[PDB]
Amino acid sequence: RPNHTIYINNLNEKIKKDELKKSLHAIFSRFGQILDILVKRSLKMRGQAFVIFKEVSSATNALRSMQGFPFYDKPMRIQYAKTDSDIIAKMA
RNA sequence: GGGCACGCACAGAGCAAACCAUUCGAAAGAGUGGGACGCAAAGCCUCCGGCCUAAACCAUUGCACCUCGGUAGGUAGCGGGGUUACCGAUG
Ligand SMILES: Nc1nc2c(ncn2[C@@H]2O[C@@H]3COP(=O)(O)O[C@H]4[C@@H](O)[C@H](n5cnc6c(N)ncnc65)O[C@@H]4COP(=O)(O)O[C@H]3[C@H]2O)c(=O)[nH]1
Ligand SMILES: [Mg+2]
Repeated sequence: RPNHTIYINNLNEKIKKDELKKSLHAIFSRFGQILDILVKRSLKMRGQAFVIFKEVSSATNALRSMQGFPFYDKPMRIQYAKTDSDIIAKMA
């Protein structure tokens, strides 16, 4: 089920938080405007990220194009987030 | 680690449609060389089904109008099955 937020994993856990945020942005921006990028590095949130897109269409094109895309020597696995981000919920 | 499955990849490799040249073949087809349409077994095997050939050999003087003898050879890149094998996001 499509969503404003794409959930990304199989990411490289050795990339610092800010750098990962930046690059994630820098190549997910082409698909539309990015509300936020929530990244981290704790134990269960390790190696993974949420890119929050302003409208859904942008998240679908993103997932479609860069599924399996190898990123910092690892192939990104992209699904839709199961839940709306607090940002998006908060707008409504 | 092995062995079973799986193909959305990832990371190394492989094969080769059409066309042309050439060889084998009655033919359909096959080999070799060039060459890439695609292929997760498009590696290998006719056991089953399909489709293609049908010259020579044997049977057959037979009244059809849906087609219909044996025999033989093909297609594994038409399936099913059998058998060998790489990768790992996975039951
Ligand atoms: N090593 C491996 N990789 C696999 C396998 N199955 C799937 N994959 C991966 O999924 C890709 C696509 O599989 P496919 O069955 O749809 O298309 C395959 C298939 O159609 C074909 N192909 C490539 N190598 C092949 C081969 N050796 N045998 C048969 N088909 C092959 O081209 C695609 C393979 O490209 P690929 O190597 O970049 O990517 C595979 C590969 O990364 C597999 O059984 N082994
Ligand atoms: Mg060749």
